[PDB]
Amino acid sequence: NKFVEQDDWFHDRRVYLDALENQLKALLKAMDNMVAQRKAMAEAAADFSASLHALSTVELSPTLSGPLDALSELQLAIRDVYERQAQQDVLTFGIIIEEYIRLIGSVKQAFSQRQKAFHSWHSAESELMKKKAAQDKLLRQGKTQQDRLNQVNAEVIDAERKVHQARLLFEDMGRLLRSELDRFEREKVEDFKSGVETFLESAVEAQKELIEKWETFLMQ
Repeated sequence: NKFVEQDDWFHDRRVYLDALENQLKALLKAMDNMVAQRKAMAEAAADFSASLHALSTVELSPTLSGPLDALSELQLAIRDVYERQAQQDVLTFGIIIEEYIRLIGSVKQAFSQRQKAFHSWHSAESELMKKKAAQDKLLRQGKTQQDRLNQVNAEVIDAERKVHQARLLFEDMGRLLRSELDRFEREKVEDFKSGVETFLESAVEAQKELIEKWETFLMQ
């Protein structure tokens, strides 16, 4: 591996899942309305049914009334599909969206853990560099106390270990992070796929039912 590449993967993940979290919040809001409308598309269709019935009282003629009731009932099936659909599509997406935020949301805590570590590392690197420059400065003074040169040496050497170790941890945190990303995405498909299946089944019956309703009331 290479140190640049590990940071390149860091900045990428952090930006991407910031875009995604804020995105997920917008799709969630979209859901909240969708439940609310499906609730009241249904009321929309209660009125609709009511008018058909309200018009079968003021006509009665034999070959118009028969279809007219069938149509009220048809409408009540559509009314019903609207109610159904809040728990099909709306509920299914709304639950997985919230869930993806939890998973991004956990990877924000994981980041913060590293991020304090990075912030410490830069202090450790600018301290090391200052010290390394102080030794150089003494050399071209022309006169050095060798005591202080050795006191600087000891702090230079301790900071060299601190940097070497800290950089090592960044790589393996990053390798973990790759595995983490790679796991995370795989889960997000499995999440969506099950959710989709749950939908697929329910949706096929709910519509099968509309078609059956249609046949009954087509044949009048």
